[PDB]
Amino acid sequence: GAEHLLEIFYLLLAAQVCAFIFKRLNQPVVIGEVLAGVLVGPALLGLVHEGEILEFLAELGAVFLLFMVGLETRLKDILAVGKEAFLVAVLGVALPFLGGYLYGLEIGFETLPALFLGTALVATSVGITARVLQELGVLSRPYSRIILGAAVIDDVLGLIVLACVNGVAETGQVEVGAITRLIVLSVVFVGLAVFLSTLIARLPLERLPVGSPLGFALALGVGMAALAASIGLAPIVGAFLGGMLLSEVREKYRLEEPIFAIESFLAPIFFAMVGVRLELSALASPVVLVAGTVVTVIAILGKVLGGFLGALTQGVRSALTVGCGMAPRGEVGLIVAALGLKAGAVNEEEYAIVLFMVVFTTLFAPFALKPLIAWTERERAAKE
Amino acid sequence: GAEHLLEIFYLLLAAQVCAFIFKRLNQPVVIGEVLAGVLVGPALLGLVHEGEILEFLAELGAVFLLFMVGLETRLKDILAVGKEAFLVAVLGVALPFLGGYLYGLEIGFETLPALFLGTALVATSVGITARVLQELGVLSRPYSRIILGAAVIDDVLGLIVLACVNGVAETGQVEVGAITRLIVLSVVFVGLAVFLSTLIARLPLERLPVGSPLGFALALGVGMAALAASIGLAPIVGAFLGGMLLSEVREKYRLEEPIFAIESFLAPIFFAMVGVRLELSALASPVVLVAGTVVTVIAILGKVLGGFLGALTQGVRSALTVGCGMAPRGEVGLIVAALGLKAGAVNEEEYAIVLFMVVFTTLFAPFALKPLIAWTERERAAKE
Ligand SMILES: CCCCCC/C=C/CCCCCC(=O)OC[C@H](O)CO
Ligand SMILES: CCCCCC/C=C/CCCCCC(=O)OC[C@H](O)CO
Ligand SMILES: CCCCCC/C=C/CCCCCC(=O)OC[C@H](O)CO
Ligand SMILES: CCCCCC/C=C/CCCCCC(=O)OC[C@H](O)CO
Ligand SMILES: CCCCCC/C=C/CCCCCC(=O)OC[C@H](O)CO
Ligand SMILES: CCCCCC/C=C/CCCCCC(=O)OC[C@H](O)CO
Ligand SMILES: CCCCCC/C=C/CCCCCC(=O)OC[C@H](O)CO
Ligand SMILES: CCCCCC/C=C/CCCCCC(=O)OC[C@H](O)CO
Ligand SMILES: CCCCCC/C=C\CCCCCC(=O)OC[C@H](O)CO
Ligand SMILES: CCCCCC/C=C\CCCCCC(=O)OC[C@H](O)CO
Ligand SMILES: CCCCCC/C=C\CCCCCC(=O)OC[C@H](O)CO
Ligand SMILES: CCCCCC/C=C\CCCCCC(=O)OC[C@H](O)CO
Ligand SMILES: CCCCCC/C=C\CCCCCC(=O)OC[C@H](O)CO
Ligand SMILES: CCCCCC/C=C\CCCCCC(=O)OC[C@H](O)CO
Repeated sequence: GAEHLLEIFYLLLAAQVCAFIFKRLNQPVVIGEVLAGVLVGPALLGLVHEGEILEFLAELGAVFLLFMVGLETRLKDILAVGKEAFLVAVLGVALPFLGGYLYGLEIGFETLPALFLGTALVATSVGITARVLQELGVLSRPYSRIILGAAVIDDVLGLIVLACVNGVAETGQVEVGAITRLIVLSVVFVGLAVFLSTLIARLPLERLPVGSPLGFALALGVGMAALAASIGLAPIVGAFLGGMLLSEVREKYRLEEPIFAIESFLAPIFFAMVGVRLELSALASPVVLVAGTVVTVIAILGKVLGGFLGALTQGVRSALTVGCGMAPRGEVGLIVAALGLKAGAVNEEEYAIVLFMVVFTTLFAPFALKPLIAWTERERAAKE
Repeated sequence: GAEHLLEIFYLLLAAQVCAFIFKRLNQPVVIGEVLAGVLVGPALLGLVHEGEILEFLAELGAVFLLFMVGLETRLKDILAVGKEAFLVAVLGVALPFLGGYLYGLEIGFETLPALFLGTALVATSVGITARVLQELGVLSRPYSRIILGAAVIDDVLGLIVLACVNGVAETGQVEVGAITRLIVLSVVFVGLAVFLSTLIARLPLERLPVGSPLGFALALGVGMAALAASIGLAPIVGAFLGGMLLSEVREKYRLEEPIFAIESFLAPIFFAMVGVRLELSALASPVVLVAGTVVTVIAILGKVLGGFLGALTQGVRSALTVGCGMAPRGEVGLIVAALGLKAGAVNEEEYAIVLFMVVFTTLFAPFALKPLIAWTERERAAKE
């Protein structure tokens, strides 16, 4: 009760101050919110700790981030760059996987350990990227729409990979029955959202038995995140689709301001909890810094190349910007590593290498993405 | 993760539909939100269960309800009816306590069991009352301001009583050292809020190192709820004070719409969880319905009389309206009963009698308060 209310106060207070600090320094505001969590968490002040309640609030924040981002995104404008989104997603899976596997072989790993290394680099965690895009007011640009589209397909691809790795870790074989169930559920869910995108215009919510348009919008957004999560997709993918279902009507029922209000409250908790979780090891382990630095470079270059090649139609600046946006990694990578520990294919030093990579690809993305965006925008202006 | 996201969806969905239903029936919308929780909870559909995460979200909703209510309330307008707020609060403690104790003696209870019965009737839980006042747009009226003021003092009085009952249940004696620590912390907290009410005008938040006015407002609101809770006061008392600190500046930094957005999201979860918790016993126990009905009548009449006598300066209609608003009971009553079980002063049938009273005073208040308000407003109009 009171404990958890104090914790939230310390997070919001710290995140408000560090946001102000990073604004005044013209650095990415979202990195301030992460630092805030580091400061109040167990690494230093010890006022906030890992817990179930805070982590669920963190999850709601991410959901309302991408729910808000969906609101500002026409589906049709995603479809306009669908072929690029798709390419960016598949190459962003293949290339980091290949580089990770070949590097594994290079450093004496056996076959299965090498495959696990490669698969741990495959999934994008687009939350911090979407926050930056929103922060800089470029959600409507083509590199932004390619990123968001690629993130959705990358999450389907990520779940396929997760399902296969789960099966191998448990049964030792590829569980195609399980894989296909999840592909089916996924493409049906996504494809059905594209169809339900229509009913929102073709039926006004006067005749709908709800307390308010907003109340309807909130139930829909959370429900879509909920349905995504029950399939095994990330909740932020459902939230994003949920937002896009409502984008059409966002002005009419004045949805942007209240949903942005709620994001303003919870999304800082999301990024602050990233900080709270940061384990400032390994300094004791020496091989973790060498292989972990190289794996991080490979993880980043794989995504940066995927974006570059798949989005090259928009130019080198936009395409590298797309690539950087896909670089941050997250939970799916850690889970794969952990399932690898259960399968005997991964050791604790390999785990820490993946953890190291997850942390620094996450911190990397905003620092590269802010100036890359400015660089892309400068070019647009010079071409008039 | 996914489980809890599904649960929230079911609550919001049900609460949105039942809100619509109670609006179309001209019944209190907040009772719809409670019914919603009953329907989706274990009593029927079983889609939602009691849990830590949901209960903390419920708590945040109540906080943002009273935080919003504070925003619409000038401290000066509370002070204008301070003498009535104070009287209403003390009589609303004394009278239900006396009636409960004398009725206890009447039905064969011993001394200590009788005192515990009386003390269980003492505390107001103003959440559902404040929701109704807000719903009907009468937060500025004098009966509303007396209710809110009386609720704050009633929470201090409630904590005194709780602290004494805690001591008796543990040590068998009145722990005056503990009582006075808490009175000191309480009046200092409240009194200090009245002083900090000034600094908000006398210092603009340009020079403040925060990401945004809203972000500052959110940290302040939660922090005040947090500080209240750490003292042992209800978080909604801190939230209410937090809101009042910002009322002055609500228009200038446009705080009303975003804080209302957040209330719209979480407050329905609060009142829906009330429903989820409802245990539709006792039907098997026959004495619970007879003594529980009488205790509920006594609990209501005690508060209704306290409001009537302490607010009589506003007229019979406003004063009865004040009295009804103070009638709903809650957690402090159940805790007292439970501490009574530990002290040997309370039995399970007495507990169920208190539980019965908590439930029906809570459901009672909106049904009486809506027409009483209309009745008071009709009188104002007829006097012109
Ligand atoms: C229109 C807004 C969307 C509201 C969502 C409605 C609730 C449905 C969820 C039922 C339970 C999970 C659904 C599901 O697809 O299951 C797939 C797993 O593999 C097994 O649970
Ligand atoms: C054609 C219209 C232009 C593109 C769409 C418009 C986007 C609107 C959203 C404003 C968000 C800017 C501030 C922000 O990112 O806040 C992030 C969290 O709330 C935490 O503070
Ligand atoms: C239930 C156990 C904890 C789950 C949280 C997983 C993260 C742990 C490691 C430190 C932070 C790494 C960056 C990161 O995870 O960000 C990804 C976004 O938060 C998706 O939730
Ligand atoms: C949005 C990128 C377009 C910039 C065009 C080329 C160079 C000019 C200035 C860019 C500097 C980065 C923008 C920035 O600081 O973000 C605003 C904080 O989030 C709000 O405090
Ligand atoms: C201006 C907004 C208010 C922010 C609140 C700042 C944080 C302070 C809390 C420290 C721990 C509890 C404080 C306290 O009064 O203790 C009383 C108990 O009896 C013992 O914890
Ligand atoms: C002088 C100004 C008049 C008095 C103060 C104005 C009050 C403004 C708040 C509007 C609230 C009405 C709707 C409502 O109660 O919603 C409750 C939850 O959000 C759940 O839906
Ligand atoms: C931690 C254990 C559960 C705590 C919740 C206490 C309520 C239980 C009984 C059923 C509902 C009675 C009405 C009621 O409690 O409302 C009071 C407002 O919710 C204050 O939180
Ligand atoms: C606010 C009380 C002033 C009423 C004056 C005397 C009689 C006229 C009509 C009162 C009926 C109750 C008001 C009401 O239904 O509330 C509005 C829903 O909350 C919004 O759907
Ligand atoms: C009828 C709606 C029930 C609520 C949940 C949504 C619908 C289906 C739930 C899970 C049933 C199995 C999924 C499926 O269709 O694919 C089966 C694989 O391809 C066999 O390997
Ligand atoms: C490269 C192109 C990518 C396209 C991916 C296509 C995936 C499959 C489509 C799913 C269509 C619905 C199937 C269905 O309703 O149920 C399938 C039975 O029940 C499983 O046994
Ligand atoms: C099947 C058992 C019957 C009991 C209730 C369950 C069935 C459906 C939900 C009732 C919801 C009531 C509001 C409603 O849907 O009507 C709204 C108008 O279209 C607009 O006036
Ligand atoms: C200096 C600020 C520390 C942070 C928390 C706020 C201040 C005081 C914390 C608890 C100290 C005891 C409370 C008190 O002053 O009263 C003592 C009884 O009257 C003795 O029975
Ligand atoms: C009927 C009138 C009601 C007035 C209630 C007055 C309660 C007490 C005032 C508290 C003033 C601050 C005292 C303080 O700072 O510390 C007190 C030492 O440390 C305790 O040993
Ligand atoms: C004591 C150790 C020093 C390290 C930092 C801790 C001390 C204070 C907090 C720093 C907050 C930075 C922003 C700030 O407060 O300045 C805001 C201007 O008044 C407006 O320009």
